Amino acid sequence: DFVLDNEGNPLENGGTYYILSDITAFGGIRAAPTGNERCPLTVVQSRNELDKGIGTIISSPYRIRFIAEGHPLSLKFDSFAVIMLCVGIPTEWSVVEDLPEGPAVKIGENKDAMDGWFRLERVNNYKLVFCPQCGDIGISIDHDDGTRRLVVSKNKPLVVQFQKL
Repeated sequence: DFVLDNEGNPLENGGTYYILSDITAFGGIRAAPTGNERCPLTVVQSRNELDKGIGTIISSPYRIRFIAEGHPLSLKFDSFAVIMLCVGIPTEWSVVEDLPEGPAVKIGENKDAMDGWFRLERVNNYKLVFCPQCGDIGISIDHDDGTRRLVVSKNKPLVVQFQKL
């Protein structure tokens, strides 16, 4: 069926949505710098329930108007604040292979980036899944920095909702 936002309307191919958390405790998805990263290249889930995160442009290569489950997808952050040094980086979501935390979701320029598509499946909650050329996108917490990183994990998938911008 069609993926629906929290107002009961079908997701529009190319529209901008906030990816909110099922849990009333967490906020939306956004970017942050982790490790040796100077630019916010790591896709993370906000710890602040009042934080909606960055608007995400959701599109499918298919010539359809409304996004449906199983449709191959591309996720791209809308514009957000970055230091001058990071101006111009790609904001498309990518899954990067070789990494301690497992394949991780990152933005910016990546060589070790896997080829594939994201897909949505009903769980109005859904879970993100990645299919290389499919793993549930879940959360991996770094207890030192408290950061909640988006990684593909056979563990409990991250359950989300969409709010049209």
